[PDB]
Amino acid sequence: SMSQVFFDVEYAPVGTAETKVGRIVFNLFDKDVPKTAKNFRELCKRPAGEGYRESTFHRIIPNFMIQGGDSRKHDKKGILSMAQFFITTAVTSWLDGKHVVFGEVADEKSYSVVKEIEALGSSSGSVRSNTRPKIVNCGEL
Amino acid sequence: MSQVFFDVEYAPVGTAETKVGRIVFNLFDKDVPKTAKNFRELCKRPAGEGYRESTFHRIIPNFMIQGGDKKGILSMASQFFITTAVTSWLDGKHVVFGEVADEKSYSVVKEIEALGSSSGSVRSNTRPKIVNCGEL
Repeated sequence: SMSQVFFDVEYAPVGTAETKVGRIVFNLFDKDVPKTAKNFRELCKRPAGEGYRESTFHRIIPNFMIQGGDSRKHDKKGILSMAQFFITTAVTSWLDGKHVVFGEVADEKSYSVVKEIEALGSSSGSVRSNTRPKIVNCGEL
Repeated sequence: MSQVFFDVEYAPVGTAETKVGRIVFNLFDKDVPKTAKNFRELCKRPAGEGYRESTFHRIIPNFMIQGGDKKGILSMASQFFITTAVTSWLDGKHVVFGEVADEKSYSVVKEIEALGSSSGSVRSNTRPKIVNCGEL
């Protein structure tokens, strides 16, 4: 309940052939959403093939999102939204106000890694890299 | 049922000369009448009270323009997301009320997006400005 969780992610940054392993550390909100944070921690610890270790990032959009742990043409043409207005030209329909927020990237180095990984995506969320980013380790710090 | 437009003044990335590009939108007035009405009203108000003379404050290349602290949020829809932009939309509401109407308009949007940065900070010392707005 008090520990941070981390992902070690293997990926080849944009413009290079060589893979690296970058760490993303997260602060979880176990007090706010105990069952959701608990499930994540449990999935982090399970053996490769049953949890997050050895899973990959399926959809990635630069400067926006990474999706792991598992219309578009219209969104890409330009959507106007009110929240202040926004014009978006990347896939946004997956952002439906129904998510359960359960943590946050903890530090600047981790945030840099997230940005680096996000650069491997595209407006549709399709991963451009040949090397699909893979979680090679996960655990608690 | 009319389309609405913005004429936006900006200098394309890497150039000093400003141009005016038009972005035309189709609004979904039947889906969300009150939201579309508010936008149309603000389009028609005088500068200082409406969109005319307002600027685009945050812009991300190939992704977003926003008008009218870095954080990476972790959320669940075992599927999880790490989101670093428009994070309020994860568990907060946003109302889709329109679309960019045509290819020329889309090209203008793309040009304007190019003036942003990864953080959303506008690179240019002069923000893109809505010089005219109205209905077609």
